[PDB]
Amino acid sequence: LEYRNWSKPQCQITGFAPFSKDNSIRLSAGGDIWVTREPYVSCDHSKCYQFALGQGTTLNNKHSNSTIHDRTSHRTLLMNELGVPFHLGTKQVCIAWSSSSCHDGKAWLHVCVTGDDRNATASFVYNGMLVDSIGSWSRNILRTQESECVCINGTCTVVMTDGSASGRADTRILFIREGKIIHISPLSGSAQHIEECSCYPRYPNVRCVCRDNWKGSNRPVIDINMADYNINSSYVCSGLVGDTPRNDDSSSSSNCKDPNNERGNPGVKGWAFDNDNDVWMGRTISKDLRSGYETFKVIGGWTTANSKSQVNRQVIVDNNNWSGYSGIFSVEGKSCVNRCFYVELIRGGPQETRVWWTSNSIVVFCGTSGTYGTGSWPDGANINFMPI
Amino acid sequence: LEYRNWSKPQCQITGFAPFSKDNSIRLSAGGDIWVTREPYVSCDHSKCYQFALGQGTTLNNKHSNSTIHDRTSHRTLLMNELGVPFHLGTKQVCIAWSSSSCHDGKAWLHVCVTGDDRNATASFVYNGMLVDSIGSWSRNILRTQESECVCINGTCTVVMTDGSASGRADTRILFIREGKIIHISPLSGSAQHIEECSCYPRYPNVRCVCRDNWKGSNRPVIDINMADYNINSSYVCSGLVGDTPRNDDSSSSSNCKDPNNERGNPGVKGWAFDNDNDVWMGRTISKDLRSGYETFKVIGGWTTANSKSQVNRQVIVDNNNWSGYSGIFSVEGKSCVNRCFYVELIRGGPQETRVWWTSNSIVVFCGTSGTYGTGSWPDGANINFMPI
Amino acid sequence: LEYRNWSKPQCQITGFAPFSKDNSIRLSAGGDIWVTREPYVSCDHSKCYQFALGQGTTLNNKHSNSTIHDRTSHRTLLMNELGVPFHLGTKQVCIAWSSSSCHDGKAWLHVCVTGDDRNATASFVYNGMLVDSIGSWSRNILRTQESECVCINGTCTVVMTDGSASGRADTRILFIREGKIIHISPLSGSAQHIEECSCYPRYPNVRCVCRDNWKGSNRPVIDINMADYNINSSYVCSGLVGDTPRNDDSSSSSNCKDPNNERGNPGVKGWAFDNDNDVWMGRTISKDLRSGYETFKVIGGWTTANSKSQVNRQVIVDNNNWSGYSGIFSVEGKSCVNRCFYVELIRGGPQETRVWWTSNSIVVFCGTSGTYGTGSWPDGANINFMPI
Amino acid sequence: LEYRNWSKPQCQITGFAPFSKDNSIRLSAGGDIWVTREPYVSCDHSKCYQFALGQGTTLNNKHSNSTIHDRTSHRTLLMNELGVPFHLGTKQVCIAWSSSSCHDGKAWLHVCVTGDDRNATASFVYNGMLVDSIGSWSRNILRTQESECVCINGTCTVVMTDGSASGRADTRILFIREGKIIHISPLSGSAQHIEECSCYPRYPNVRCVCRDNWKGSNRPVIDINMADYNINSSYVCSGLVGDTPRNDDSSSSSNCKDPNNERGNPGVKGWAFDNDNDVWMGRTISKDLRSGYETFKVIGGWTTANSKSQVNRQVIVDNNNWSGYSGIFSVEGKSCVNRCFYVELIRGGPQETRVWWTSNSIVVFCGTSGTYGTGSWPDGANINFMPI
Ligand SMILES: *[C@@H]1O[C@H](CO)[C@@H](O[C@@H]2O[C@H](CO)[C@@H](O[C@@H]3O[C@H](CO[C@H]4O[C@H](CO)[C@@H](O)[C@H](O)[C@@H]4O)[C@@H](O)[C@H](O[C@H]4O[C@H](CO)[C@@H](O)[C@H](O)[C@@H]4O[C@H]4O[C@H](CO)[C@@H](O)[C@H](O)[C@@H]4O)[C@@H]3O)[C@H](O)[C@H]2NC(C)=O)[C@H](O)[C@H]1NC(C)=O
Ligand SMILES: *[C@@H]1O[C@H](CO)[C@@H](O[C@@H]2O[C@H](CO)[C@@H](O[C@@H]3O[C@H](CO[C@H]4O[C@H](CO)[C@@H](O)[C@H](O)[C@@H]4O)[C@@H](O)[C@H](O[C@H]4O[C@H](CO)[C@@H](O)[C@H](O)[C@@H]4O[C@H]4O[C@H](CO)[C@@H](O)[C@H](O)[C@@H]4O)[C@@H]3O)[C@H](O)[C@H]2NC(C)=O)[C@H](O)[C@H]1NC(C)=O
Ligand SMILES: *[C@@H]1O[C@H](CO)[C@@H](O[C@@H]2O[C@H](CO)[C@@H](O[C@@H]3O[C@H](CO[C@H]4O[C@H](CO)[C@@H](O)[C@H](O)[C@@H]4O)[C@@H](O)[C@H](O[C@H]4O[C@H](CO)[C@@H](O)[C@H](O)[C@@H]4O[C@H]4O[C@H](CO)[C@@H](O)[C@H](O)[C@@H]4O)[C@@H]3O)[C@H](O)[C@H]2NC(C)=O)[C@H](O)[C@H]1NC(C)=O
Ligand SMILES: *[C@@H]1O[C@H](CO)[C@@H](O[C@@H]2O[C@H](CO)[C@@H](O[C@@H]3O[C@H](CO[C@H]4O[C@H](CO)[C@@H](O)[C@H](O)[C@@H]4O)[C@@H](O)[C@H](O[C@H]4O[C@H](CO)[C@@H](O)[C@H](O)[C@@H]4O[C@H]4O[C@H](CO)[C@@H](O)[C@H](O)[C@@H]4O)[C@@H]3O)[C@H](O)[C@H]2NC(C)=O)[C@H](O)[C@H]1NC(C)=O
Ligand SMILES: *[C@@H]1O[C@H](CO)[C@@H](O[C@@H]2O[C@H](CO)[C@@H](O)[C@H](O)[C@H]2NC(C)=O)[C@H](O)[C@H]1NC(C)=O
Ligand SMILES: *[C@@H]1O[C@H](CO)[C@@H](O[C@@H]2O[C@H](CO)[C@@H](O)[C@H](O)[C@H]2NC(C)=O)[C@H](O)[C@H]1NC(C)=O
Ligand SMILES: *[C@@H]1O[C@H](CO)[C@@H](O[C@@H]2O[C@H](CO)[C@@H](O)[C@H](O)[C@H]2NC(C)=O)[C@H](O)[C@H]1NC(C)=O
Ligand SMILES: *[C@@H]1O[C@H](CO)[C@@H](O[C@@H]2O[C@H](CO)[C@@H](O)[C@H](O)[C@H]2NC(C)=O)[C@H](O)[C@H]1NC(C)=O
Ligand SMILES: *[C@@H]1O[C@H](CO)[C@@H](O)[C@H](O)[C@H]1NC(C)=O
Ligand SMILES: *[C@@H]1O[C@H](CO)[C@@H](O)[C@H](O)[C@H]1NC(C)=O
Ligand SMILES: *[C@@H]1O[C@H](CO)[C@@H](O)[C@H](O)[C@H]1NC(C)=O
Ligand SMILES: *[C@@H]1O[C@H](CO)[C@@H](O)[C@H](O)[C@H]1NC(C)=O
Ligand SMILES: [Ca+2]
Ligand SMILES: [Ca+2]
Ligand SMILES: [Ca+2]
Ligand SMILES: [Ca+2]
Repeated sequence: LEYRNWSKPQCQITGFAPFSKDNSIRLSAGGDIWVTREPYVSCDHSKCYQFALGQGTTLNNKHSNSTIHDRTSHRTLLMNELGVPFHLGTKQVCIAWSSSSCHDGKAWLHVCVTGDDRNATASFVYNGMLVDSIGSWSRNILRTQESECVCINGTCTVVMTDGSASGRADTRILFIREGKIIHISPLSGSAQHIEECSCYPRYPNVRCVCRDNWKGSNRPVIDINMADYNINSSYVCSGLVGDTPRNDDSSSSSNCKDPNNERGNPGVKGWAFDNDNDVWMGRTISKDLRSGYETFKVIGGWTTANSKSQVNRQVIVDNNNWSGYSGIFSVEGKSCVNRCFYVELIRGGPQETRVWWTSNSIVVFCGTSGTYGTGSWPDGANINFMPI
Repeated sequence: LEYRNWSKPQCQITGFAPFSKDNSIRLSAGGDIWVTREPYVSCDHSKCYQFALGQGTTLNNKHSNSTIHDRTSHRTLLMNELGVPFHLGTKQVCIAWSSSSCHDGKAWLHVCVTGDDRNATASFVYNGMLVDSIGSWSRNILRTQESECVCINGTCTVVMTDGSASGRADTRILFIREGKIIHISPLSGSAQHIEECSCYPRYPNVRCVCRDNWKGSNRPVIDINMADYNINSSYVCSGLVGDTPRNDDSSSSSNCKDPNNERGNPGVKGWAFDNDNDVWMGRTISKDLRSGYETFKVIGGWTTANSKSQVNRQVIVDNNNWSGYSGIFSVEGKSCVNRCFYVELIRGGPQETRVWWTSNSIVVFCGTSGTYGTGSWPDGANINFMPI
Repeated sequence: LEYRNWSKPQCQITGFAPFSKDNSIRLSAGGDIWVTREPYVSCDHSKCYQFALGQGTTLNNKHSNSTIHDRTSHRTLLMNELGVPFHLGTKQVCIAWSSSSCHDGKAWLHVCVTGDDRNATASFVYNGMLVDSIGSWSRNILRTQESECVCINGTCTVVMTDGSASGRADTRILFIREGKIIHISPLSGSAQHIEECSCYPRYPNVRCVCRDNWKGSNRPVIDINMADYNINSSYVCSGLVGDTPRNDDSSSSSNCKDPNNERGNPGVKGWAFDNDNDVWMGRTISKDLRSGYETFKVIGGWTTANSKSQVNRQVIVDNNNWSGYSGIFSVEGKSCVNRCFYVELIRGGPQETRVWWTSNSIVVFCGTSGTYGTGSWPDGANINFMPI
Repeated sequence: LEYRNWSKPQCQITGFAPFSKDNSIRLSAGGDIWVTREPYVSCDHSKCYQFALGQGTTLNNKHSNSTIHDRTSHRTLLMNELGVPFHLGTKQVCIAWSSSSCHDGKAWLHVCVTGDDRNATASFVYNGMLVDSIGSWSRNILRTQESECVCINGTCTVVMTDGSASGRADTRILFIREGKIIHISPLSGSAQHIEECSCYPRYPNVRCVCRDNWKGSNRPVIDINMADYNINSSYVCSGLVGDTPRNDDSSSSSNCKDPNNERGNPGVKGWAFDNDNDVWMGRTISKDLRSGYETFKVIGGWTTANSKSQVNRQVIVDNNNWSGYSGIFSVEGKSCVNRCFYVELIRGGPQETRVWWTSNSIVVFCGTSGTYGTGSWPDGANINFMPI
């Protein structure tokens, strides 16, 4: 077995093609299925897995009530092959109310954060063993990506934050080999607030697009130099911004450098990635709520501030249906590294109060250099058919 | 690992022997089992899998209602080892309301079609990665085999149609290596309408027997030359025709060349295969409805128009029980390539209106050169014992 | 991978030690568990599997009613790792209302009989492929061991019967290589009626102890010469006889040669094996009903007619609890071939009429050359706690 | 494959980090989950498994009643990957109302004890085969560790007791190679009563910390010399004692040598391990009941009698929540052997009489040389949401 280097060029993409869907909520009305949120996808070579933070209960179960307390000690990181819904045979890989996982080519790394808000612990589990742990540096919800980390030549990087969700916080970028923390770099550069980073390999380095929960409806970007541990940061240039909430398209802005001070707080986990001067990005359709999901390319959107010329739009979820978090993962093909993304389809609270629980299903799409059509792939459950 | 070539002669067959049965509907009355239709079987060397298009729900689940809308965004391709019913641990391999899968000797290819009727996407998933995609060329339900594709020396072929279900359409034959489309040949020859092809290796080439939904109750045949991408087509010679609906045996015909204009529309997915001048074929027992299932050999049925001398008949399902789609798969033994087939046993709508759902079980038989007796292997559920 | 030869001496045994128990019926009152009967155990090297004939339904399911019609087309052979109860993820390996399985060192052989009573088919499935089939030779319930077959150097032998259950029938011994029947020897010697053989390797040959359903409460024995296909047969010498029904111990007999004409019909599947002049054997405790289960050694019981001096008795199931079929399997250890046995614990019909179904759990014991104590390991379900 | 030697130094530990949690009881309110008690953890290299003694039933099942009869013939040893709750697909590895398991680097050893209290049998299952068995030597509940055994260079050791739970008994230490007992050493030294040992590798030997159920609330220690089979024994020096019941911290004692005669009977399974002159240990928070769980290091606690200076305390379960048994397991990392522990979280009888059953969930922590914070990780079920 060999370490992944991801040393191929990024695939050409013309858009995205449907890849996977788990139908979790529909199934939960006639089967024992885990209550989850904050899902993601990561792959051991070409074999892809779905992950989520469990609420320590199934859906048709009185313990499903009030999974709006985001951090309890019952929460565990679930891991199944992609497309296998979270049934009762699902492995709980670690104790976690925040996580990130990734495979280095030889084994799985899981970063799992649990415990008290003011004094949390992160456990680093590598090839099934507990190798390292760190306590909270700012005593205010030590927390991480909720999507895949990335490893290059045996070194894995993960972004973590500790401190305020609505003011300056303390973000650090960890470098980890075989589960062991070998270096920690504080955040540097012009990003002013970092949450829930969606990271990808850009060989020899890593790049992340995150969520600013303080002043920005434009998404921050982090560049992680794997050879010297140097961090820089800025904001995606596109004037079509990726966060929710945000201004409408005619009055949204980004200068590439600073938070835009437009509906800055709070936010939603999301992603984008560069292709030369252009950016491919997803976002909720609604500017206000986590409703709908669309992807498009912004011409000049990576290098020209305030660019708003989109092309290759695709609806992933129509705006009559609920979305949620979204994130990037990468898959190395024969000749190029592809980019894929998942969308969390949140059902139940706070937007659907008939039920008392909150859970999600997923839909997943991957980059394509071929052709495609149109559609919409929402959760599909009828809230009136659900146990409450 | 090496590519399959299937370069052995076809096995001698005297008829078929019982191979597999999943009892899906019986179990659905006391267990959480997927609602499915359009099943098939395909094997990774000798290890055989059952596939179907899920309806995004289990049977005992209010979401089971009205799975007569054949194409929704909840539909996913399920894949289990043959004989493992579609329980909640079943992997949803792709998003699909039409599919075909096959193993090239090194990995699995899935062809998955989803999205809007007028602008569908097909995704090509190979070894678990999205490698290619194509959009609809005629904007009218891009669709494929609902049974296994076939690969020879690393090149896989699949038949797809886009356009009218009851008039001339646009059928193309794709050639795919490691998930990538390398060539596309339009249909050519005298077949006038193609649906739901049942294809098999006939080394060095592939042969398919399909469904004509327009003018033919005789089944069209497609020959796919793997070395030069040349396509020819015609109709099975046998005067005992394989489609449903059809004329009764005394007044059914086929000239080997054209649709017979006997009860031409619609049809049912089915199969047949050649042995020298004779044809082995299945069909529903009823000429009108998808009831019963029988197999037999027609002497001269491959090369002599209107031949009606059958022999070696076997009842698979008696005519008091529901059948459905059927298809071919091939299995390479020590010395010869065998032919096998599955029958979809459809329960619920439209023929059984007590329930509101529609789902299926399967029975599976393989060619034998030994001896055998008689029986009937229907679904076996009692519709009055089912949740509605 | 290499063929099993089983070419080590039989282990010394002082009795048997507890090995496995599945608790199937207890679990069926709070879980979806298959209705089964006729279980057995066979091992791929040291990895052991449990097998049974399913009734095409779970227990808490209205289709569980009247599983006293022993042969229907819903019956399939289930196969799980030993100790894994028959949950909804269980693989249905073939269509079968009678079976035998065995592993040749390279792959699994399953012999599966289904279809009409008067014209049944047996399918021979090897490494997951249908390799051969035979039809009924006497048109009266072609049927087989319901326990493991045995393979030596790539040749597997299985005993089958076709004809009367209460008069002379036609028993044949099949020799099968890679799923293909290569020879068939009619039964020969003094056994007069053969059912449900429990067979084991006695290198270079195989030996079986069966059930006589016609005139014998003594068990018949079959010796199968693997080098020349020669069959001989006789009866276990022990005057403590192994069938049920039988005379009480003071008035039971066997002359080693003929059926004893004591309560000859019907019978129960069982086992015994030789150790020099002595026999180790199990049997129901009750002489009349399938209640209780005991093992013991009979001194001179292999070679001296009417020997009744037992020693090393063990209760497996006390006589207040239901038993059922029992059978032998063998496991090769470091230095010797061990003998093990399972007992079917039948619950529900005809002895427990509160429920309408009939199903079983299992208990399993293996030979030991160490020491042991006492106990009783019955099914343990409370019939009043079961769905009906 | 090679035998484990565990020949690396013990890892530095600063405390423990969260590792695993199964949420068994919460899930049992909305899913079919095994009723268990006496869980433990053991790992095949870095791949960790959870084990427990099943009660032959799921929780939502009328058979769940009165699982306070600790030893019945329905009890089996369950084995799943760590973090996979005991769902209906769980394998029952042996028949057991007391057990110990361990992996020698090549295969799994299970020590399983079942049968009558006065004449029990222990079965020794290695690589899936029954290799040996021993009967009861004192005819009074032959019994063992309820946590992992330990193997060095192919020889596995396990501690067993037979005789009184409240007076002198007969404890022996078995040495087993490939499932075969090769030596048995009686207990020797100053420990006066041994139950439920928690053992770990201390290369080239093994060390155990057990439960004294007779006169001691200090925990006995056993040292097992693997080269010469020599046994010595004593008591953990710490004046902060590990058993429950016990005196409060101001009046608890231990002289390193004898039972302390402080609330000597009964006890709870627990663990401790040495680091030079200091001891790391867990215990219930309550001195009286199996409530809460804490870990800490006692300075001089290994070598100085009555030392009470603790440091590095961690709450694992707060004192408002139920605990239970706890035990040690060891995991070899790149450079050192780590120590981990599990806590059984018992719900239902006798402390929670609303329900009629008794079952448990688990939480699991591993040693760390990094940093960490605080929290509490109790079972988390609401007893009023459970079926009774
Ligand atoms: C079957 O399926 C295919 C594949 O999904 C689908 O084709 C895709 O259609 C969409 C929608 O038309 C295309 O995406 C749009 O692209 C245009 C720009 O492309 C054109 O113009 C530039 C010149 O600048 C050329 O280079 C280029 O080659 C094209 O001529 C964007 O302008 C679109 O964005 C606007 O419209 C969206 C709604 O469609 C809005 O959501 C978005 O916010 C934008 O609107 C805003 O800007 C407008 C001014 O531009 C303004 O008028 C609005 O009010 C608002 O302020 C969008 O990105 C996509 O590229 C097609 N993909 C491919 C590969 O061809 C087919 O349409 C479909 N078939 C059928 C029958 O429907
Ligand atoms: C135990 O199980 C075995 C194996 O399943 C079973 O044997 C099989 O029996 C069937 C039924 O008889 C056989 O299949 C039939 O074969 C005949 C042709 O074979 C004869 O004639 C030709 C001469 O041309 C010889 O070469 C040959 O050797 C035979 O002598 C077909 O004619 C049959 O088809 C007709 O009958 C079917 C009903 O059985 C109809 O469904 C079908 O539509 C055909 O009827 C039509 O054609 C007739 C004119 O031919 C006309 O009269 C009718 O009205 C109608 O228009 C069928 O293919 C099969 O080959 C046997 N298989 C083997 C391997 O031997 C046993 O019968 C069974 N045992 C018992 C006791 O039942
Ligand atoms: C803890 O657990 C152990 C292991 O399970 C257990 O030891 C086992 O006990 C049983 C029961 O005693 C033993 O099995 C019996 O063996 C005797 C023969 O052995 C003795 O005699 C011969 C001389 O011929 C010596 O060679 C030998 O070494 C012994 O001295 C059998 O006679 C027994 O069978 C009769 O009794 C059974 C009931 O126990 C009946 O079911 C059976 O039908 C037999 O009864 C019939 O025959 C009798 C005449 O023999 C007649 O009187 C009756 O009415 C009837 O017609 C049985 O096979 C076994 O060997 C022991 N195993 C070992 C390894 O030692 C301990 O007993 C147990 N501890 C406690 C406290 O109970
Ligand atoms: C975020 O999370 C971290 C990591 O969990 C946590 O830090 C940990 O705090 C605990 C609690 O303070 C520490 O454990 C205690 O250690 C002291 C000893 O350490 C001091 O003293 C010695 C000098 O001997 C120095 O070597 C050392 O460096 C320290 O200065 C123990 O005394 C503690 O035990 C007592 O208190 C416990 C309650 O906390 C009682 O349960 C226990 O029974 C002991 O009390 C008894 O003894 C007392 C006499 O000593 C007596 O007064 C009492 O009445 C009673 O009889 C305990 O072991 C631990 O080491 C810290 N860990 C690390 C790695 O730093 C943070 O506190 C947390 N953050 C926040 C904001 O809370
Ligand atoms: C679950 O959670 C909430 C909080 O406990 C419950 O909502 C309360 O229900 C009670 C009793 O019906 C009311 O008196 C309160 O006014 C409700 N509180 C709130 C904040 O709305 C809810 O009832 C529970 N749901 C279920 C299904 O058990
Ligand atoms: C499933 O779907 C169909 C369509 O929604 C429902 O059938 C209707 O039921 C209503 C209310 O009982 C009737 O008034 C309509 O006449 C029915 N429509 C048709 C087209 O027959 C059906 O009721 C739903 N079934 C279940 C079990 O919910
Ligand atoms: C299942 O099987 C048997 C046969 O159908 C049923 O027994 C009959 O029940 C009916 C209606 O209650 C009675 O009138 C008959 O006298 C019964 N027949 C016999 C042969 O006893 C039984 O009721 C069915 N059981 C269930 C639970 O559905
Ligand atoms: C579970 O087991 C116990 C013992 O059988 C049962 O407790 C008894 O219940 C009966 C009937 O309600 C009472 O009259 C007795 O006084 C109870 N006995 C004791 C010792 O308390 C209990 O009822 C059974 N529980 C269930 C749910 O069936
Ligand atoms: C990968 O890391 C190794 C080990 O430190 C180093 O020697 C090697 O140069 C690296 N490979 C690349 C492609 O940078
Ligand atoms: C299989 O394809 C390879 C690679 O292109 C080719 O060189 C070879 O000739 C082919 N084999 C056969 C049997 O046609
Ligand atoms: C096993 O069978 C082979 C192949 O036919 C034969 O040559 C060989 O002698 C046999 N081995 C034994 C031990 O009989
Ligand atoms: C392990 O056991 C082997 C086989 O008996 C022995 O020869 C060898 O010396 C042992 N290794 C160690 C490290 O003691
Ligand atoms: Ca924001
Ligand atoms: Ca037609
Ligand atoms: Ca008999
Ligand atoms: Ca004590």
